[PDB]
Amino acid sequence: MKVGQDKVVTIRYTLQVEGEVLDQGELSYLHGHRNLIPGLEEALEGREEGEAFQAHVPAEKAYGATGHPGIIPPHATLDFQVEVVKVREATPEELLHGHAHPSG
Ligand SMILES: C=CC[C@@H]1/C=C(\C)C[C@H](C)C[C@H](OC)[C@H]2O[C@@](O)(C(=O)C(=O)N3CCCC[C@H]3C(=O)O[C@H](/C(C)=C/[C@@H]3CC[C@@H](O)[C@H](OC)C3)[C@H](C)[C@@H](O)CC1=O)[C@H](C)C[C@@H]2OC
Ligand SMILES: [Cl-]
Ligand SMILES: [Zn+2]
Ligand SMILES: [Zn+2]
Repeated sequence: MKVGQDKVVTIRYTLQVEGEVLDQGELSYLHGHRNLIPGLEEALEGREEGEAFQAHVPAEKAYGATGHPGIIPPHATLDFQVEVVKVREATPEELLHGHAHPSG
């Protein structure tokens, strides 16, 4: 099923800024509830389970002028390599809380 509003989505990601890897990992989030930076949620819209893609997110849709000191510099364009690992419906409590819960 496709990534979209009220889906719980699991992604693997690599983050680069100016060709340097800053982070890599995996996470699950509830889509459409401001869990992620808006630029990456936009790029995730309608993606299929199993789909791999790249997203280049301008600072205005990420960490902006401030960045995130210690990780993301000011005015950084974020280059993401993403794999959509899993997509499922959110449970009632996930929807109430506005976040993802583990499955086990
Ligand atoms: C206690 C809470 C910690 C909780 C941490 C986790 C679940 C672990 C999760 C793997 C995050 C990583 O931890 C190793 C690490 O991922 C980064 O390195 C990174 O690659 C990144 O940019 N990602 C992660 C991959 C999805 C896109 C983006 C994101 O949207 O991330 C989201 C994010 C930071 C959004 C902010 C929220 C504040 C807004 O103001 C700001 O708006 C400008 C946008 C993350 C997922 C939050 O939803 C949840 C958290 O924060 C950040 C550079 C710093 C972040 O560590 C903190
Ligand atoms: Cl979440
Ligand atoms: Zn919702
Ligand atoms: Zn909860």
